[PDB]
Amino acid sequence: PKIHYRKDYKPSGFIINQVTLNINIHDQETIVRSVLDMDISKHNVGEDLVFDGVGLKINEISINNKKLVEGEEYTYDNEFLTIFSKFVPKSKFAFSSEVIIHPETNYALTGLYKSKNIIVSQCEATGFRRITFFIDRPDMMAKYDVTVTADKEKYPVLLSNGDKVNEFEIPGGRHGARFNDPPLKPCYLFAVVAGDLKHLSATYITKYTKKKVELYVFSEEKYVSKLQWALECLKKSMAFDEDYFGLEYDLSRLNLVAVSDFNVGAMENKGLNIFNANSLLASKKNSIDFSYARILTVVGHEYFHQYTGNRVTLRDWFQLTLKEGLTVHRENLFSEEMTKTVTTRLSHVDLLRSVQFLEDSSPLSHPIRPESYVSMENFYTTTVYDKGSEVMRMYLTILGEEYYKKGFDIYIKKNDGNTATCEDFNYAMEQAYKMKKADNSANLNQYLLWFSQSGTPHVSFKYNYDAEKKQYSIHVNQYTKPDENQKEKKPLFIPISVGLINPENGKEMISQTTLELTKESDTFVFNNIAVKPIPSLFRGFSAPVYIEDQLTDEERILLLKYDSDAFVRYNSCTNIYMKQILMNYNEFLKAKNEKLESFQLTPVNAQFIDAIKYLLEDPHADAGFKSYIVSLPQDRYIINFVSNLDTDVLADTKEYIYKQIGDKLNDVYYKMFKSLEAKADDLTYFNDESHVDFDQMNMRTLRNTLLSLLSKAQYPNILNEIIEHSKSPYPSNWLTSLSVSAYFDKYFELYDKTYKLSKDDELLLQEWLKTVSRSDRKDIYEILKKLENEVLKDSKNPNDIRAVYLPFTNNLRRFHDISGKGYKLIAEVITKTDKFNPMVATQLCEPFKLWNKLDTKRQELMLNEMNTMLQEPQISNNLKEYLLRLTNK
Ligand SMILES: Cn1cc(-c2ccc([C@H](NC(=O)OC(C)(C)C)C(=O)NO)cc2)cn1
Ligand SMILES: [Mg+2]
Ligand SMILES: [Mg+2]
Ligand SMILES: [Mg+2]
Ligand SMILES: [Zn+2]
Repeated sequence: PKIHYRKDYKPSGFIINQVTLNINIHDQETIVRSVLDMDISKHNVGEDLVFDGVGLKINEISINNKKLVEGEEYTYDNEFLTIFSKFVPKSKFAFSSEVIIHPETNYALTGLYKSKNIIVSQCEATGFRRITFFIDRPDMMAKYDVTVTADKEKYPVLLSNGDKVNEFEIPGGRHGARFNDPPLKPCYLFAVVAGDLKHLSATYITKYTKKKVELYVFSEEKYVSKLQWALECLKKSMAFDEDYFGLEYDLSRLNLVAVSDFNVGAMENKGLNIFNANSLLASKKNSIDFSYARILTVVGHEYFHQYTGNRVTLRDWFQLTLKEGLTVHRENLFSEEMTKTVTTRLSHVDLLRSVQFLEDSSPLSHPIRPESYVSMENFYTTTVYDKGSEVMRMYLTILGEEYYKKGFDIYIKKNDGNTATCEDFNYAMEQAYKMKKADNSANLNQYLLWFSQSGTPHVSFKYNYDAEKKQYSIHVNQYTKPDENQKEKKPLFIPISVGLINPENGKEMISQTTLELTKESDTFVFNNIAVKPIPSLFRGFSAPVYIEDQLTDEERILLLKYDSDAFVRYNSCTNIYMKQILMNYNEFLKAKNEKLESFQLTPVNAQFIDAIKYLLEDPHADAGFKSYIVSLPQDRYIINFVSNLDTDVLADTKEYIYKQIGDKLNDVYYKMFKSLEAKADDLTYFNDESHVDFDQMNMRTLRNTLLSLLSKAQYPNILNEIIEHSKSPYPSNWLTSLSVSAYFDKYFELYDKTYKLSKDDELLLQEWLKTVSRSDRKDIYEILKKLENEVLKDSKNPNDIRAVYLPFTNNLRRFHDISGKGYKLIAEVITKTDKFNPMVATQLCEPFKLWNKLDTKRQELMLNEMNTMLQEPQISNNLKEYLLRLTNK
């Protein structure tokens, strides 16, 4: 297993100037002819000419039209094509080849493959070598001239990068199209699509140069009515890059294409973005509400890549976060501006501190710029993407909007033609930092540690107030736990956005202030502080850290009620919950360990319950925020704070706390569930696909959250509400009616009803599958086997497999059944899946990521299944590398 190291970067001894492709698609084979116009680079030392080429069937290879012969002048081992140095020309030469590939049996969805009746490619990161021979790495920039031919009736629509410059008929009912794309690009941005595609279409006129851009969004004919929101999102994305960043689109046309089989959300191929159908297609009649933010995010994300990834490119894959962290950051800014809801930022923080913090304290922990890799497919992590985005976001926090924009423009204008590194970005930001602080002596060299140092920093606080001198102090400490990447962790540059709240009237006591913590500890003093404040810390979640606020629950309640920052309010609530959870967990644990016949539990703080009631009953308060405060912290957030977590005890803890709050607030919950109905389920714009109301969707989120709480509590006659809910036109509602009915005898009735409503829309059915999968059912194992037999069967669609199994793995009580049968079941699915799609198999390993955090029995049960998986003779490199790292081998 070959390991690549970041320090080892060296430019190729070769240059590829021009790629000329002929891709001839037939029913049981695809013929790929390729001419590579090549040169010798200044780094050449007479080495062999080695191409990447995986799974290719060689018909012929040539140099300067001279056929090469195997054994004599080259060798091929299904991974690398080696041409011996003695036969490699010393100046400009032409390499050509003709290979056969088979998209129709390519179930790994990398390279060229068939998704239903669409031929489609995926080349990032190392998929282009599955189509034809290449020096498959992102610093090999080339021009592309691409011809695609296929049966006209099956594949009337032909797409590749660049301009279509010819369309022609071919004897035998075939046709071809030629695409020339003169600007240089890396091969991972190559793409091709062939199929019977239907489209929606628009023309966008850019803001400053008034260029006309044709916008096309494509799908299979059956779902062409689900394309409208996507097109609106694209328009919105283009406008935002123009308005915030002053950046216009540079090409004549942009195509978005949906396919049913895709490993991830989407891909930014130049002028030809290709999407998982679940991240491009929606209609109000057969999509749940989440689809609308999801499409907005993914369309936005792939668009913003056009600058941050496509015009400014990567030197090498270790720079991945430079395009991914930065593009997520740009999409985050976009989505916050489009949704105008505070829950947008809250949801990203919620995801970071659950999923990414878990990864960062796991054996898989890595910095956002790793030092090494084996399988590129394992590089695309929540650390690289989401912590990466928080690192990119901190620059904006430190600089402010004006200087951030100056810095970002410096970066783009300087690197627009070229490859870049994380250092280049920091450099540009630093120029802004110098200008802001007004001395060319200022620097951000310490900031680079955010790229190289792994692990989550912990930031803790102590406070002092002198009533007489009106002087307030915030003493701050930072610490990162040592791990395998650094034995000695260094202090980071941590920006701490803060406010000081007067507890007497709830007013701000100081202007907007960002503390720059650059040492292991510092003391920040404020004068003329009239009364003892309550500190509002890390507003907006201004750094990706564990916040230890050392506030009392009384102070936290006051913040939750009166602070101006959504995140600090939400975090104060989170912290109140965590204190309660840790306390009750230990009480339950001791009773279990000591086998107590009787014992006490600490009740939920009554003033906290009162504050929840106050906020819920405030007609001016935000509905999305409300749904957060009545929900306990995610299980994967909690587990960061507990050693040897017994999942049963945590489940009992959660139950107790939920029942405590419900015994006080259920009438309030019910009252609101009823009063929110009119606005939440307003059908006025149900048949307008361009009308999306994020506040209204948050109102539904709150209703469905309250209905869940009321159903679990068996609130009097709530089943009537559930039945009526099942008749709602909104899938978010009638699928919720299914899951909350889990606690009633009408479950399988609503199961059948909702299945009937879902079965004829591919994506909707997948949402139905998720809903069944996450149903709080005691017979959930039996239910899953029914899904397997009647619906999922032997589907190789990653959407189908992920829908059936992943939501179930978040069933705390059942997935973690002490028999280990949950672990056994998923490991079976991973091994099964690994046979045809290693990337998705590794995705299905997600629940195992916390294995060494659980109680000793469950650790052992998970380790046994991982070792069993590792012993499979046919295990992919992808899965083996992942499980080896995860199990500390
Ligand atoms: C075979 N292979 C595919 C990949 C890969 C992984 C992630 C994406 C990411 N896809 C994705 O939908 O990301 C969102 C949800 C928008 C943040 C990506 O960066 N798209 O631009 C794109 C491609 C690596 N190897
Ligand atoms: Mg405009
Ligand atoms: Mg070591
Ligand atoms: Mg299907
Ligand atoms: Zn991306």
